[PDB]
Amino acid sequence: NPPPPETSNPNKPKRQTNQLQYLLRVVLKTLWKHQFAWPFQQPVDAVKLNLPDYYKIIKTPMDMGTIKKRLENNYYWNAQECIQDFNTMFTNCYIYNKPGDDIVLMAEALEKLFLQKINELPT
Ligand SMILES: COc1ccc2c3c1Oc1ccc(OCc4ccccn4)cc1C=C3N(C)C2=O
Repeated sequence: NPPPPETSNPNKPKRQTNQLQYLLRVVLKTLWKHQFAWPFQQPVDAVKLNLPDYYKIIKTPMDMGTIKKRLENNYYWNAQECIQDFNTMFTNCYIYNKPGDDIVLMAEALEKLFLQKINELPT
């Protein structure tokens, strides 16, 4: 396994916005409870999961556990930066797998819910 993505970075400027607070309190914490959230709650453990090719294919890994800790640490400058991490997590799943795979069906459902929730953000 590679090191998991950073959740803090002292030379990166931090910020807290109403939209970033909403991304943690509403968007992430609601998605987290979905029946299909479990594969996305932690970095992929390629040793545990017997996926020795995972990080040969996926070069920008991302997961909701990382995103959660980034939000908690005020790691992001703005909501768009956090949204990009969700999108990277979903696209990684489509890249590493195949259409119709169980894990892909899960990501597709979570992505739809994610889009529903970010359609309207606080001002
Ligand atoms: C062949 O299996 C796959 C195949 C592809 C993918 C994955 C697979 O498997 C997982 C198994 C477990 C797991 O986590 C187990 C767990 C997590 C939380 C609570 C309880 N149990 C996460 C994943 C995440 C995956 N992602 C992102 C994939 O693209």
